[PDB]
Amino acid sequence: SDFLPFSRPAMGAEELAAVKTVLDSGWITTGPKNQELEAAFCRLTGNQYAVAVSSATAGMHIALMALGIGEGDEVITPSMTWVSTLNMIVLLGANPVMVDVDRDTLMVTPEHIEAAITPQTKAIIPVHYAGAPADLDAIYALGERYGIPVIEDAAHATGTSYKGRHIGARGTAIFSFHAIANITCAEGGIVVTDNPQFADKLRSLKFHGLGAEVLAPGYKYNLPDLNAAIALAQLQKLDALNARRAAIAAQYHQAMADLPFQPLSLPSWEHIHAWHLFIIRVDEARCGITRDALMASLKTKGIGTGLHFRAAHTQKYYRERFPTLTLPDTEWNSERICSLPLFPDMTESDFDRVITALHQIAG
Amino acid sequence: SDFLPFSRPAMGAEELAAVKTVLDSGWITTGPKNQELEAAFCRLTGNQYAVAVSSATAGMHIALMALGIGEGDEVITPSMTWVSTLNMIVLLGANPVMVDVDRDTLMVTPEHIEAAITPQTKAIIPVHYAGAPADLDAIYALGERYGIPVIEDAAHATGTSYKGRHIGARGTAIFSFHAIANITCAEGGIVVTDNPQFADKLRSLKFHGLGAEVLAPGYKYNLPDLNAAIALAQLQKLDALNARRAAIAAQYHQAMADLPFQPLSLPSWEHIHAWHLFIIRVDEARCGITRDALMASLKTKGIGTGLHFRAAHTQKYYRERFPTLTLPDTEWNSERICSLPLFPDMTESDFDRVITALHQIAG
Ligand SMILES: Cc1ncc(COP(=O)(O)O)c(CN[C@H]2CO[C@H](OP(=O)(O)OP(=O)(O)OC[C@H]3O[C@@H](n4ccc(=O)[nH]c4=O)[C@H](O)[C@@H]3O)[C@H](O)[C@H]2O)c1O
Ligand SMILES: Cc1ncc(COP(=O)(O)O)c(CN[C@H]2CO[C@H](OP(=O)(O)OP(=O)(O)OC[C@H]3O[C@@H](n4ccc(=O)[nH]c4=O)[C@H](O)[C@@H]3O)[C@H](O)[C@H]2O)c1O
Repeated sequence: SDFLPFSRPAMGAEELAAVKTVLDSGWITTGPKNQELEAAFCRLTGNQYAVAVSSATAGMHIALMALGIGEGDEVITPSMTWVSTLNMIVLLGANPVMVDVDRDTLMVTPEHIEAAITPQTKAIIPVHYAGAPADLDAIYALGERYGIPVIEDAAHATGTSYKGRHIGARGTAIFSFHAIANITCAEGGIVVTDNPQFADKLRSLKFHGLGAEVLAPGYKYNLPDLNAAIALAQLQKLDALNARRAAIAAQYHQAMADLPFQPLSLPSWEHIHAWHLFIIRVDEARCGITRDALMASLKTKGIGTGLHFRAAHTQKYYRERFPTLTLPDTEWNSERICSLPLFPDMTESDFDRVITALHQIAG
Repeated sequence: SDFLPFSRPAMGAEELAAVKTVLDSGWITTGPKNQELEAAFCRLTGNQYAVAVSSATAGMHIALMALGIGEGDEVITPSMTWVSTLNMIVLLGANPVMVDVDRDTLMVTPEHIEAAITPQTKAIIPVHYAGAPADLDAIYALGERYGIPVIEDAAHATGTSYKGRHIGARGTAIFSFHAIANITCAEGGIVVTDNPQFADKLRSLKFHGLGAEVLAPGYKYNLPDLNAAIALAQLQKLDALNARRAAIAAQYHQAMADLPFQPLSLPSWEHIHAWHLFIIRVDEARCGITRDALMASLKTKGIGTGLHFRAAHTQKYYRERFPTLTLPDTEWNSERICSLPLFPDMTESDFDRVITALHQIAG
């Protein structure tokens, strides 16, 4: 059979149609479809303002930039995340303060966050990992208590809910429209916020810092209507798309009961899982093989897998900048985690092909 | 009749088809179509390496970043240009050194460049204005003599030639795939260079600074294959598309002989005009009306126009940062220039509608 990648975008007739209307219109860059997408995300989350951007990385950049973060400022973040967050902190001239995460949910804890707080802390950046939400009640309380803004990394959390409310409903959250995200337009993102002054700054910084004329220099991070229209078509399918992911995640849960591999633990609080990823831990002790070996073997069997992620602080630049930094739970998982196939268009043929491969390598 | 904008993208069946193959493929982000586009631009220009990016602004950012430009460093650039170049210089922490341009070609002169050179100069950034090339022989000589890298702003110059050779054939040039550019994919750009070490740095800085792992923090500026495929379809039509622009520019030249308005002067050297814009000067003295009045009147007649550009140093942030800065030729034109309709799909009905409007407001 053909290669089974660990993810595929759910592109259909709606996506192609959306593009066609934009191309035929002549207005292919930022315009009406961007306004519609922003208005739509406000309706999805329950928030008041939304700013569409070229990527969630870009969203993180202008979000932190809008806060005036720079020299001498600290930003608390997990090491277990995508390198984008760490890079934007550094490139702004600020100091990344990496903290550890829960050993089984891979989510940053209020404990580890609070212990790292200093008068130089200008932001706390939690990650709604794999689609599951973090402990926002506790983390928000830390923010209001110490007076530190909270910028939520919701790159995995489109459709995620935390204690009855959508992620992005309150505060500030940054979603991703990357190829493998729940909804996609190849590359894109959106910042949702409740602060009108903050939103105006984002809107400015994403487009040359114009109002027109330059008021304060900004970057070019605007999302074309070409892509926005695709993200809109996807957003209409969101509940359906996530339902498929959820259904498949359930089937994984069953098969894993008779497998040595350890899926992530669900958060203890009320939530709705967007199921962007299905991560398993591969401990050589109880599995008989290393995670690297498993990924190489699955590949031989024509099955793709992901690595989300190898901790940022174990990568070259951050190894050399923070030699002393130790994060045991982060490091433990980082050496053992990998992402199994999970995408809306995945079939039972595809699913059973994975489990058959997993039993074959185990034993 | 309907509104006649001053530009429209030439979207056809090829563009829609290109998108469809990408969507159907499942690989919608950076991939094969990006490689093809880079290889194609190398074939167009005659250069050896090309790096596709999310925008020409983004290209300018990583280009200057790759040079190590930062605190204390100066960058010579015209004020008569798009605010993007000035913003990227500043946001890097470097100092923009704005210099004047030729009164009739709006191109930066070797004279003004050389006079502003100092041991802090780390880059010279000429602009191939409106599609016409700058005096590269002189400017390159300045670069090699003083040991200053030259980064060419070719946002208007896709298809432009200078003394028998394509723009981008040598050194470093940054092209734009913006909506109104000669070729477009809504938003996009590409850096073409002859330096292999330099190109590797760009390739890294446009994608998180990865090789993988982070070697040195970078931004997210990668172009999706979705858009790259559109840029490829356009690139195949380039000569045809520019021929239409050129043909229309010829018709403007005729009508302007019997009009008080002053088109830009052509460069004195051998060249091929890409004709991205057709700019005219509107001097209240010999025209009877101001440029602002003309644009407002043409709009009433359902005819759109452009302003490329109001000098960067007359915009708020740069007014306050450089109060003493005076650039007479830049300022003179900046108050009098505007861009008339010019796009491949423009008809004779559209053209004659402009000239009829121009004679009506003159007299
Ligand atoms: C010298 C130089 N250096 C760097 C850059 C930046 O490159 P980059 O942009 O790739 O990063 C540029 C690019 N600048 C261009 C891009 O940004 C600006 O363009 P813009 O914001 O759009 O607005 P306009 O000029 O006035 O054109 C808009 C019109 O156009 C019509 N229109 C507009 C959009 C659309 O989708 N369809 C359409 O018909 C439509 O008719 C619309 O009215 C500049 O004016 C343009 O000149 C540059 O000229
Ligand atoms: C917590 C957090 N914060 C911020 C961000 C950044 O957001 P932003 O990206 O919007 O700026 C992210 C996003 N990170 C994602 C984007 O970048 C990385 O993705 P990636 O570079 O692609 O590679 P992979 O993960 O391994 O997936 C690739 C696979 O996927 C398959 N594939 C790939 C492309 C495609 O077009 N089609 C396809 O089937 C195809 O099967 C391919 O093999 C991360 O791993 C992804 O997790 C994040 O997770």
